[PDB]
Amino acid sequence: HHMTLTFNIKVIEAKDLPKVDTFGKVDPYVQIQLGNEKCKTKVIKKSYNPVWNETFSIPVTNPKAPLNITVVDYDFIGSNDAFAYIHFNQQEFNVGQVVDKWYMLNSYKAGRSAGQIHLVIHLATQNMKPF
Repeated sequence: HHMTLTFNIKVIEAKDLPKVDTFGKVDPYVQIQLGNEKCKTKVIKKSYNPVWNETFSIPVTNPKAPLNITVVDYDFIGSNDAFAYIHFNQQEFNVGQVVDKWYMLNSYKAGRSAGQIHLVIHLATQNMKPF
């Protein structure tokens, strides 16, 4: 009872993030959004080279929606502030093709490098073994 297509995504780590987003050292997590489906990694405390090494299975319930990956600064008092992103069209991936690569992140604050993120992405069917 898997979805017809599933994005299997490994969020491995991000390199050279901003160490401060406005004020304080960032406590980053990654949010993955595909339409109204959203899931997130754990928060890594005070790291600009956070390693999550977390694997997701995201069923494709909306074939129109982009795949959005956002890096967010967790704050336990106030608001969590987004500071880096990358967007993919579903058509950028082929079924059965594990894509393992480093992507340049886009910064929410222009004038600031956002670093890079290591993702493994595998669009698969039901009963195709992830990765």
